[PDB]
Amino acid sequence: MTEYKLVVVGAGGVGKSALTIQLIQNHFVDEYDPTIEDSYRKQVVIDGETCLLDILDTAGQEMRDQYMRTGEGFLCVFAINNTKSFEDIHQYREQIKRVKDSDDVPMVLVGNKCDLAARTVESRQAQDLARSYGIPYIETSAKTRQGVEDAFYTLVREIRQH
Ligand SMILES: Nc1nc2c(ncn2[C@@H]2O[C@H](COP(=O)(O)OP(=O)(O)NP(=O)(O)O)[C@@H](O)[C@H]2O)c(=O)[nH]1
Ligand SMILES: [Mg+2]
Repeated sequence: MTEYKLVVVGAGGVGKSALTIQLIQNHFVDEYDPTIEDSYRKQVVIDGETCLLDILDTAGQEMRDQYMRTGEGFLCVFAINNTKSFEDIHQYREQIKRVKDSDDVPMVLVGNKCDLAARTVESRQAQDLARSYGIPYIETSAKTRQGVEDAFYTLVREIRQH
């Protein structure tokens, strides 16, 4: 069946793992557990198509080129309460473009932790950025599960149209 190789990237502690686990195991992980590199394979049906989501959950800690080269689509995540994580996004996109020799790579910008009230990054800020990249912007919360499937499925549809 069709396999979609997705890679979740972004600064440390933004919730890359929490988002993935919610999608796969349907539960919110609320504990300190820094990732080195984990992969999740799940059979799913998206828009009537039977497919295998091969998800690579990466480390935020400063091996990148290797996984960016084989990835078909990327979920670039930042936390809406961490301005630095938002600014780091540029670095990730640039590295992905460089590795894939492409100006356009299936990508989705994800603003996570939208359940928190202490927001420091305005949605409009992220939307403008997303628009300049030419990619979708989706706000999520691994805690409430809002936008989770949305983020992942949109990335799949983006790969389908590339
Ligand atoms: N309130 C709230 N907390 C969240 C959300 N997503 C993740 N967190 C919390 O943020 C912390 C870090 O999440 P984690 O998934 O481990 O982040 P990471 O980006 O995967 N970290 P690392 O890059 O080191 O691997 C955890 O305490 C987790 O519960 C969210 O949507 N809302
Ligand atoms: Mg992690």
